[PDB]
Amino acid sequence: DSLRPKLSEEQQRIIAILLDAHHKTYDPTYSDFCQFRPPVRVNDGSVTLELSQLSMLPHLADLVSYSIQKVIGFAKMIPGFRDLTSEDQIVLLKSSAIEVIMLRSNESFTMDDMSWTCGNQDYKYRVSDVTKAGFSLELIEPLIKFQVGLKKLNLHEEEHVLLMAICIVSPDRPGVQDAALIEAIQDRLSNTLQTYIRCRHPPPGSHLLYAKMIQKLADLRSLNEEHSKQYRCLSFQPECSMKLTPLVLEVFG
Ligand SMILES: C=C1C[C@H](C[C@H](C)[C@H]2CC[C@H]3/C(=C/C=C4/C[C@@H](O)C[C@H](O)C4=C)CCC[C@]23C)OC1=O
Repeated sequence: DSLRPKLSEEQQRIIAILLDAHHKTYDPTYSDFCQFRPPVRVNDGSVTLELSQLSMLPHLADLVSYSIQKVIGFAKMIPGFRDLTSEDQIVLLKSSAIEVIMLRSNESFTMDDMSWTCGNQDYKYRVSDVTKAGFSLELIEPLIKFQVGLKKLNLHEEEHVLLMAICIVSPDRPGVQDAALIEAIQDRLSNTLQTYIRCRHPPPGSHLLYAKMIQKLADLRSLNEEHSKQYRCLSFQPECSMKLTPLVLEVFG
């Protein structure tokens, strides 16, 4: 019964535009990473110790910051995103930033050892490194769970970039002015994704794939909510702002 329409010239161009945007903002080699403040890993195996020193915070905070910059770059390249007001663009970016960081980090995350591998031993990030940055298991364990669930979806790069686009352009963000326009753009992307899936993804990973992708966006809200609680606690630590960046402070604070 179900129709499988072809991708329109506009939909074809949109996937092209997005893929191109991603390749310009995601370094698959991770060759900027050494320019960050060096990672420090102390003896831990204690939340008191974690907050006392916060050895991994300056590095991961630099990574997060770096990523946010790339997300901003990426969002500005989304078809229609430039049509929104500067005020709206900022709101959408700030409230999706952390979600899209988690979302994009999937390219680096490996099921081999349940870590984020960005080359080396220095740039292999485990749960223990994220605790060393002052974040509790209440956020991390379900992040890994989300990361794994997303890996087993086996998304095409075409699907992966369209999802990052849909994440950003969400009309149900707190603070949006022109929610009608944002929804209009999101719809154009959703339909491209729904079309792409139906006529470009082979079974048995094709059936019910869109519904699972929308669900991952709901999990991303939970994590966003959790990150907010944990960043707030983290901020209360004295001389912590210096371990962050002017951009991470503004976007998350
Ligand atoms: C300073 C932090 C750390 C924390 C970030 C959280 C816990 C997660 C989300 C994505 C994770 C990671 C992402 C890894 C990368 C590397 C590469 O894939 C680029 C991508 O943008 C990215 C962030 C690995 C460590 C913990 C991160 C930063 O929030 C903060 O404010």
